[PDB]
Amino acid sequence: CSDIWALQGKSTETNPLYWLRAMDCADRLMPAQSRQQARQYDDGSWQNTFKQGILLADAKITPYERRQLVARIEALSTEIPAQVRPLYQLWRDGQALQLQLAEERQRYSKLQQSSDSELDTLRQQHHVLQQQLELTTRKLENLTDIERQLST
Amino acid sequence: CSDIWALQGKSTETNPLYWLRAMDCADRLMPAQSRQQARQYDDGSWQNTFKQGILLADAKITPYERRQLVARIEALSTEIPAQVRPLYQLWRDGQALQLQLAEERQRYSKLQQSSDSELDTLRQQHHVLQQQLELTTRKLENLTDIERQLS
Repeated sequence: CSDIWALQGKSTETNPLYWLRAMDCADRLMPAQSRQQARQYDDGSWQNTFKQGILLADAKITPYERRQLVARIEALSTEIPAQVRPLYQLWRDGQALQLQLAEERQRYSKLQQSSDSELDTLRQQHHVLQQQLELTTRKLENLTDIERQLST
Repeated sequence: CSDIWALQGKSTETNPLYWLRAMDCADRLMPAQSRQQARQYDDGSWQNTFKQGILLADAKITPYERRQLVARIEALSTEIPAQVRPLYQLWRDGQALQLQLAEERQRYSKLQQSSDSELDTLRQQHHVLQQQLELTTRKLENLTDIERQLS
């Protein structure tokens, strides 16, 4: 399961059972191991690119880094063997859904942000107005009471 | 790409290539044709539950429908052959993520509602007060003017 990463050749590249074992092995690795193992596959081939994507997927990577990975492998979508495509597609879909999840997380916090600064601003003005109204009202009452008493 | 759903046996059910094909053959059916196939595999065995999952997954189902489909397959994870486990996990995770995206979509609409609700209520309460201050100021400016006439 450590020797699986070093396998190359057409009989491996085109082999869905190989990639499935890779994905399996990837999931047994701690984030730091994943990153270290991934550094060894820099050659820029689709095989290495795909391996990098598999290893780094659960390596506690930023939504930005993930978007970078997905982009690199999607650019070599034509290079993925016909036997592998269905497996690749399933994996790629998972990554796409995690990026959509990242967006929706960001989009939510943005709404939580702007709507809270709006509320805090308005409730600030409302308190200021509550105070302004009390003072003016009390003045009016006070003068009115004096003027009522004076005229009688 | 047909009768693939019919194929059963130990040889078949431990071949990730079979299930990987089933997933490829599920993505070629209309929701009606999927539901018809899905109805034929309802005995509650892991083979059947998994086939059902694969068939309904992309058969234009609702988040509610999925939140059920998800709970079923996650339960029979222990009966899945080791060879097939990584393929199942990958497929399960896809469904779980779709459910998570649905919950967040609803979460975003829940906050967009209650944020607009709070800001509408307070904006109205603020409007009522601004008017109240406008009326008070005038009544005050009346008494001011009257006493500052000497006529």
